[PDB]
This record gives sequence, structure tokens and C-alpha cells, in this order.
Amino acid sequence: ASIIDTVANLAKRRGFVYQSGEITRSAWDYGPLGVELKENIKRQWWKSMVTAREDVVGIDTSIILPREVWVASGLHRPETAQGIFTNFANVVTTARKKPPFGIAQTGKSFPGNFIFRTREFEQMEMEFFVEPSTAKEWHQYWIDTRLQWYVDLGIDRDNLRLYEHPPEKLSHYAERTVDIEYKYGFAGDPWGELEGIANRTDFDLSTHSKHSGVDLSYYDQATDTRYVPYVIEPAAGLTRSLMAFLIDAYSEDVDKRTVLRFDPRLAPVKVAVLPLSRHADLSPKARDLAAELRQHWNVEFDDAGAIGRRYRRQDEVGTPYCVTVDFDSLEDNAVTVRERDSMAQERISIDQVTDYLAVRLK
Amino acid sequence: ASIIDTVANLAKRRGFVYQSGEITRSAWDYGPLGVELKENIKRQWWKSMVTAREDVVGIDTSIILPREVWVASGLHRPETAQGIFTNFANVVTTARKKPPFGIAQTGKSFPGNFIFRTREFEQMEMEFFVEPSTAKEWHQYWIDTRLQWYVDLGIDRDNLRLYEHPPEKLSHYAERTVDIEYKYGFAGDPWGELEGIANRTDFDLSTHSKHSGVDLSYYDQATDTRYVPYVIEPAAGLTRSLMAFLIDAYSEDVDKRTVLRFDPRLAPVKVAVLPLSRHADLSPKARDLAAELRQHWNVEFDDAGAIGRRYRRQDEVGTPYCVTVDFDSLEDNAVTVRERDSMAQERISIDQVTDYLAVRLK
Ligand SMILES: Nc1ncnc2c1ncn2[C@@H]1O[C@H](COP(=O)(O)O)[C@@H](O)[C@H]1O
Ligand SMILES: Nc1ncnc2c1ncn2[C@@H]1O[C@H](COP(=O)(O)O)[C@@H](O)[C@H]1O
Ligand SMILES: [Mg+2]
Ligand SMILES: [Mg+2]
Repeated sequence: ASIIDTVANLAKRRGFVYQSGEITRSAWDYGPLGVELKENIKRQWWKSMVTAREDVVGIDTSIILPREVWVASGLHRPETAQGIFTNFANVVTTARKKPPFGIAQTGKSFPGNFIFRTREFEQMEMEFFVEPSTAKEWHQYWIDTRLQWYVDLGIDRDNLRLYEHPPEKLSHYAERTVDIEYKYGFAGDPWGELEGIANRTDFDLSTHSKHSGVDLSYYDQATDTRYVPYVIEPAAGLTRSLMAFLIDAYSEDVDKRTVLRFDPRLAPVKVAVLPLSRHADLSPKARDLAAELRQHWNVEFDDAGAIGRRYRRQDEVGTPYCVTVDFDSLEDNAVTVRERDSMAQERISIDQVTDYLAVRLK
Repeated sequence: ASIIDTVANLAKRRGFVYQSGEITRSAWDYGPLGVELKENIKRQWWKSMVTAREDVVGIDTSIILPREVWVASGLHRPETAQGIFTNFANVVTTARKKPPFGIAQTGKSFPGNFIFRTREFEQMEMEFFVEPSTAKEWHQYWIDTRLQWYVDLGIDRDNLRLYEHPPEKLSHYAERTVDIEYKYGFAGDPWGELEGIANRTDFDLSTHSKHSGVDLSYYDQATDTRYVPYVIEPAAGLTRSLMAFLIDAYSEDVDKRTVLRFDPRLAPVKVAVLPLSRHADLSPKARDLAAELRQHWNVEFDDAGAIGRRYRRQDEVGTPYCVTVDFDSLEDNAVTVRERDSMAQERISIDQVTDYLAVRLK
């Protein structure tokens, strides 16, 4: 069985995903784990792009926009970029930004290969407006940065690549386009697109200024000049990003153990509290610690079955850490922290546990 | 001018909101500040409902669901609840949950009063399934809890109220319904709905089990019994929640100062770094500190104009704290922290600033 089918079956079994209305079929709902993973991915993207950057701001435009907007690109989005292009001047005005600077957005746009190609999906797109003569430079920068982003979130570099669009497959408005591709594992060609980084020149603002009559050019006072900025567009797939991170984290460990090697910042469940048994003495302290940890992270409490099977489930979903409360805990007031990948166990005082986990959960 | 019009004008001026495609009109895009505020509200709701609760899990269902789903409630959502009702059993299975327990979701569903009534909006809904004989109890609980939630995020209690639906205005499937209403400030009746907490009995699961043929009843082993759980539905408006928080935070301060008294956890911009002047010596250290803070929170750097006007803008948008870097900072290596509401200023060492802010930013 292909890796893709295996990962999809695992996702369905552990509630990462459910067939949308099990009772299109390419429409998928995200179960608890799936929702948490998707949100973690979105938050990391937003933090790397918006909150961490002085030159990039955020925006959230309506799915249903005026019909003339898409005539330019009582009847009434296939992408999230046109809202950004239309609110360019509004952002320049309120946020007090000048090129080079970015406007970032995430949102839903409207088959097979599991969730690779779905009718309803979510995109994470940024429009970086720059003075034309720097576009190329900036383009490379982003091409690099975006790529490393995935690596920085745990994707094996060897499963990522850059595909340069040849002049024939380049759009008339696109001067250069470099797509990040991931080795999903499809039949035939196993590589697929994940995020497209395009140099759209000044086509978008020019077109919207012509069709709207509003001058969307920027005026640089430093030089007393006026120009239509060039646009660098990193457009990443949220559904495809989740698919890629999930696929890459999958691993089978002589003994065999299934484990999702999620980067901590992306795991749906950060910590699992596991009383050695259902004993009346262990469970209360365990639930107390679990409540303390829920004050910070999404936690799971499981007192069911042997400790080994519970460890197996928590690794199967990629939980970074497990906290075991044994009978010695009732005496020394310490718990056993088990790190997912290495399975290394270390006994630490309960009143420090949180900090011990914080540093490690990034 | 009504408070509502004033707040809307302020929102448009400072980039909380833009008229969707300025170039329906009741469709609104969220500018940078607006996006950050909306996301903060969503995150607090999710933390209070999902991550902090052992008995509540999350889910994210597709906007476009099978047509029979809405026949029960190639042509193809007005609410986000039907996905939850359809995935009840899937969640019981993957998450290993038993009544009483909740399934929470947030998502877009599809005029005037600014953003109070918009065609495309976002809801935050939770379905709490419980053994029937406890519904009433639980209902009250949630009715209380939800209410306090708003108060805990800074809304003056006196602008919130509970409206009991009389038997005539109760739906056939609803046994009791208590709507939280906020004093928005409309013409005529200034109160409007904000979140509805309904007791839907076992209508939803019964209807979906009849129309789908799949038995969605729960089996309690502790008693060896089988029953259709009763549903408690807190359904809050994300657009209306933002409108309410924004309206309530607005204040005019003898001298007059406009200020948004946002709870820290909801302010779009948590901190503003303000060099006393554009001097070449102050700006570098200021940008260094600003980068350090962007590692944690959304920050704004403003070296434009007099320090007073910059303080005025940062209060006008509700920024909790301002960090001023003066020439003495170059000597003592300390900065002046100005707390929004009180305007109290305290000089603190730079290498501690972050912690000083952390404790206060909750
Ligand atoms: N049908 C789809 N399902 C899931 N993700 C998609 C789909 N179409 C596009 N994407 C993602 O959205 C990104 C930007 O789309 P585009 O602007 O059309 O290149 C792509 O690089 C994909 O990661
Ligand atoms: N047209 C709308 N615009 C903005 N928010 C809405 C709209 N309709 C409903 N809501 C919010 O969604 C919540 C749940 O909707 P409902 O399930 O229809 O009662 C309401 O309590 C409102 O806060
Ligand atoms: Mg920023
Ligand atoms: Mg939870």
C-alpha cells in the first residue's frame, strides 16, 4: 500500500479527518486532532510572516467579493489575493507602510488524492509590494525563506524541491515562478506542488487601477517619484501543508512502532497525562496536573489500558511528551516525563513539570 | 451621532475594517487591527471552551455539506452545527468521549447596522451532549459560564443581559432558550443578540439518525442503557462578538482622550515601541527591542511625529503598553513603559522589559 493510503487510513482512524458527512467524498472534515494540527500550522505561518515581521501586515477579506473584481482577474473566491490587491491603498494608509512591505491573509477558497485536491480548501497567501528594480532580489529571498520555513517545522529537506517554471509555462503577467514541491508519494510522479512563489510584476495593481479607476500606484517621497510596485506572491496550501507535514512526520521504527515525528509546535496534543493505573489515589493528582497543563497547552488524559498501549497511541498521533504518575509519585511528588521519539524517560518534580515542558514545547 | 456610527468611523479610520471592495456594502473586510482582534477573540473562545476543558473537543467541518443534511435541518451552510451533529459518533469513537461532553467549532456561515447583520459571517458554536435528566442543570451552567466569559474579557457587566425566550417564541424542538444580549446602541431598541444558549433536547440526533439511518444514540456501560443525548448549544457571533468588545472598550476621557479599553488578551497591538525622536542613536536600539518583542507579540514601531500624538494613536487603537526609548536609555539601558488606561509611566531595565510585559499581557 502506498504511503499516502496508509497515512490517510491512520488519519481517519485517530480522528485527524472524517469524510465530510460520512452519512463529493473529496470533501473532508477535520477531527479534533486535525483541527488542532491545522490551527498550529496556520499560527506558525502567521507568526513567521506577520507578527515577526515589521514590513508585513495582515488582512481578512470576504469570500464573496464584487463581480467586477473577478472580471478583472445579482450573481456572485477562487483565490484570496484580489482582496489584498483591492485593499493595497487602504493598508498603505492605515498601517503607514511603504514598499518593500507585505500584506498577508489566510482564508477559504473554492478531485481525489485524499485532501491534495479538494473543492473547498484554505490558502495562506502574502503579497509583497516592492519597488520594481528590487523584485528579483526580493523574489529569491522569499523563495529561500518560504522553503526553509518548512524545514524549520520538521520537514526533511530531501523531500522538498524547487521547480522553476520555464518561459512557456509562465503566465503573461509572471516574469519568474518557482514552486516548492513535496514528495507526497503519488502514483507515477510522486512530487506535488505545495507553495507557489511568483513574480507578478506590476500586473495586478495596474489591472485593478484600470478596472476600478483608482490609482493604486505608490509615491515615494524620498525620491519624489511615483510607480506601480511589483508584487512577490508566496501562496501556500493549508490543506496541502497539513498533508505534507503529516506525511513527512510518519515513521515506522527489532520492533516496529508507528510514530508521527511532529515538530512540537505542530503536534495536536502537546502532552498526555497517564496514571499508571486507574487507581483511586493516582487519578486525582493526575487530573490536577492535567488541569494545570490545560492552562497552557492542549492535553489528553488517558487512564485506559496498559501504560504501554497508551504510550503507543500517544506516539501514533505524535504527542511530544507523556507524563506518567505512578505510586512513587504519591511519595516523592515527581512524575516521569517520556519524550516521544527517543522514548527517554526522566523523573522530574511536579511543581517544575510545566517549565520543563515549556522550554521543550517551543 | 450614535455611539455605533462613531465606533464604525473610528474602525474605518484606523484600519480595523474596510468596506469590502471599496472600489453589498454590508460586506466588510478586516484590516490589520481588525484581523488581529478577531483572531484574539477566536483564540480566547477556543481556549476557554476546548483546550481548557477535558470534556470538550474541537472539529472543523466543510462549509458545503451534503444536501440531505440541510433537508433534515448537483446543487449544494447557514450554521456550523449540522457538521457537529453528523460527526457525533466519529468523535465519540476517536476522542473516546462520553456524555456529558462537548464538540466545539468555529467557521464561516452564509443587511446593515454596520457588521451586526452581514451576509457572510463567522460563528463559534459548541454542542454539549448530556444524559437527558441533567440537561436543565447543564443548561444553567453554560448560560452562566458563557455570560461570565464576556465579562472576563473586559465587557462591563451592565451592558449585558439575559433574555428568556417565552414559550411562544420557543421552537418546537427547543425546551428553553436564553439569549445573551449586549447594549450595542441601536436606534429604538439599543439591545441586540450576541450569543444564544439553547436546550435542543434530543431533536438533532434523532432527526439525523432518522434521515441517515445511522443510530447516533449513546450507550452507557456504567448503567447498561441506551439513550439519545440532549444537546446544549452555545452559539456565539464572532462578528457580533468583535462588534460588542469594540463598542464596550470605547471611551472618551479637563481634557478629552479617545481610548479603547481592550482587555490585553484582545488588543490587536500588544506593545508599541516609540523612540523619543527619529535620532540616529535611538532608532537602532528601538528596532532591536521591537524585534525581540515581535518574537512573542504583535508590535508596532512608530518614530513619526511628537511622542504625544503617537501615544494618542496607540491609545486610540487600545494598545496596552508603550515602550519609550529616550536618550537616558542610551546611558542607563532602561526604557519607559506607559500603561494605556492610567497613562502611568515606569522606567524598567530593557533586559527585563519582556517579562515585565508578559505578566501584564496575560
Ligand atoms: N484544490 C486544492 N486543494 C488543496 N490545496 C490547494 C488546491 N488548489 C491549490 N491549493 C494550494 O493553494 C496554493 C496556491 O494556489 P494557486 O494560487 O492556485 O497556486 C497551492 O500552492 C496549493 O498548495
Ligand atoms: N447576519 C449575521 N451577522 C453577524 N452575526 C450573526 C448573524 N446572524 C447570526 N449571527 C451570530 O451568530 C449567533 C448564532 O446564530 P443562530 O444560530 O442563528 O442563533 C448569533 O447569536 C449571532 O451572534
Ligand atoms: Mg507585524
Ligand atoms: Mg480539550
